[PDB]
Amino acid sequence: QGETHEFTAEISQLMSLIINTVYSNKEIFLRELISNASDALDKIRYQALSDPSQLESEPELFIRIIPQKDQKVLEIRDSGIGMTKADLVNNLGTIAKSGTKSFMEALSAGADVSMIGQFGVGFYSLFLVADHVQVISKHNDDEQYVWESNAGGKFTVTLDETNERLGRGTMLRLFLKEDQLEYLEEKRIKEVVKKHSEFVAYPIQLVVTKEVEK
Ligand SMILES: Nc1ncnc2c1ncn2[C@@H]1O[C@H](COP(=O)(O)OP(=O)(O)O)[C@@H](O)[C@H]1O
Ligand SMILES: [Mg+2]
Ligand SMILES: [Mg+2]
Repeated sequence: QGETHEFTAEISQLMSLIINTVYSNKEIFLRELISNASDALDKIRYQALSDPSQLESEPELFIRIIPQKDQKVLEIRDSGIGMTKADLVNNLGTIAKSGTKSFMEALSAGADVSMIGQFGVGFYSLFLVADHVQVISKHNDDEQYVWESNAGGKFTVTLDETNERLGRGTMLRLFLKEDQLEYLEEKRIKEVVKKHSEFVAYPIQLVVTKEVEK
């Protein structure tokens, strides 16, 4: 119900750095988000090894990429463990993350932005290509929620009464920058996935919309 939270100073600082950088290899955002999806799938698989009923909320383990061309949105969905409301608030903005200042110091020293994941803040690489993001998430322990950020110093968390039910897992909705619309294209997405996400334990599904003609 429109709960507003403030990003910690260090994350606000990181977001500003990333959204404005002219780094040349922006495509690594997709590697980082697929890695987060894979990690979340690892966690529900771990739980399911001891308690198989944890999968009943969504029996299939998958990563799914859904371009929304008309909206200029790229969706990245997983059926991983998901995040409760408290997880969203805690894990995506309010708690000091170990590595945030270290990564910013590495950047000042010449580090390549692709190293962002090694510092535990790979999620924020999405701001290389998007200026607005929604994170829709459903954990077995909670209702479905939407976390939302406009790249500023605040984010919101709201009970989800407007998006498709996930069953279980997380969907990132990336509102792409106007010069980054190549990541809506089937050919481009395939290229980036095959280059940077060759070794993933779960199927990576690409949803493509084609007209029926002739
Ligand atoms: N798809 C997802 N499903 C579940 N949790 C996620 C997802 N993406 C991000 N998270 C949460 O956000 C945190 C921050 O992610 P990130 O900045 O990439 O750092 P790291 O992956 O190194 O923890 C993760 O540790 C996790 O708790
Ligand atoms: Mg990560
Ligand atoms: Mg549970």
